[PDB]
Amino acid sequence: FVEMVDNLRGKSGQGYYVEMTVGSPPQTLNILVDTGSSNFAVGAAPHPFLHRYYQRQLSSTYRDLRKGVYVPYTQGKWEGELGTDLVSIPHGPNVTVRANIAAITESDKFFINGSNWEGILGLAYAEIARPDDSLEPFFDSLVKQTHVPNLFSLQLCGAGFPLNQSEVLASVGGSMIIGGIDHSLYTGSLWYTPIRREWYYEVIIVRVEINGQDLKMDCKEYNYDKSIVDSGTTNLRLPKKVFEAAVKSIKAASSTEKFPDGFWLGEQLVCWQAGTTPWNIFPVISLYLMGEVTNQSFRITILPQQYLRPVEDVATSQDDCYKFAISQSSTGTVMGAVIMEGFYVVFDRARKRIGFAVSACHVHDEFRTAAVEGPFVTLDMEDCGYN
Ligand SMILES: COc1ccc(-c2nsc(C)c2C(=O)NC(=N)NCc2cc(Cl)c(N)c(Cl)c2)cc1
Repeated sequence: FVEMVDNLRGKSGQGYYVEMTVGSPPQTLNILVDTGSSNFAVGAAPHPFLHRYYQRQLSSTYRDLRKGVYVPYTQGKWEGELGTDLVSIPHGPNVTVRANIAAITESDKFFINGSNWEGILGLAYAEIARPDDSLEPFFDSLVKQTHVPNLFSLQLCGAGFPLNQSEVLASVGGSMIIGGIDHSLYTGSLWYTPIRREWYYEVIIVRVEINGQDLKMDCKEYNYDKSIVDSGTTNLRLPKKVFEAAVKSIKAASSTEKFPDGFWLGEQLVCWQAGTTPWNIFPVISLYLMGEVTNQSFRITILPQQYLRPVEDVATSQDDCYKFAISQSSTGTVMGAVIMEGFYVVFDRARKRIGFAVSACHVHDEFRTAAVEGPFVTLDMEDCGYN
């Protein structure tokens, strides 16, 4: 799948995007890859943060669905006008499909300054598409209209250090393989967790460790009210109760150095003299996921190189600075970009499962590596799910 290798650009904090064209003649747009929503939507009107937008009046193949759509979130929102048009992915499978497009006409805190994407590709299932599950998501259209296998896989590559405007534009941000698995993007084995329900990409976490120490919470808490793999979220987001126990435990493990409470709230950055980030003082985090074989689980291990997100210093000095990329969630566990950066992630929609393997581009040190390991004999995993 050489054509699709290196087709992504971007970073954790502003999202990873892929190049796409919409309309006739093809209008090129950069589109945020998002496994946590289900709408294909693009800027269709001038905006302070958009360099280009979809111009329906200039597409001969544009079709107006004569229907509005409103898509709100906690952090931002957009509203637009539904329609269909021809879509291709230049560095994807060699195909053109007719798919639904939401032409965005108003937005609040959706388009991020300097992110370089002009639209969003919701890769989740119909159930959570707006306005209703009737609006066929892009990937479903793709599978129906072509011979592309019902499968895609993501390696998001964090740099491990800040990237300026010029550098993020020039760097490879990773790969989205549409229709397959590329073996060069990972090392070791692929372990699969079942997709519990086809709405978000929902999984079940059965156990959490901080430096091997069991958080010893009741299973159900880790997936209250859900647990999802979410491309378009920056942080690892943890439910209120899990977040507090996690932070208490990370604070204890890193006790030899003290940090402002604003750091632990994900607000304030911490800096160290160039090259002196004390990675070793921070614990690894292990998340155990339900396996495919009954009574069997496996674990994914992330390093502080994952949960500490590189941000450029306030006065741009030589210092290495980071934000704590774990936040409180009021709507379940979100395995965001920072987690996904550790792993090659296979969204096997055909076999209703999600694959994890150690990423060939994950940031580590010489003493410690990210890990995907198993199996473990775990019981009653089914009732860690919320209902
Ligand atoms: C910053 O604080 C946050 C607060 C809540 C949740 C969150 N909790 S659960 C779940 C499924 C989500 C989720 O929305 N994931 C996703 N890709 N949403 C779409 C989207 C992408 C962008 Cl780039 C923008 N600007 C906007 Cl507004 C929406 C995520 C982040």
